[PDB]
Amino acid sequence: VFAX
Repeated sequence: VFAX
């Protein structure tokens, strides 16, 4: 995932 990308988170941020």
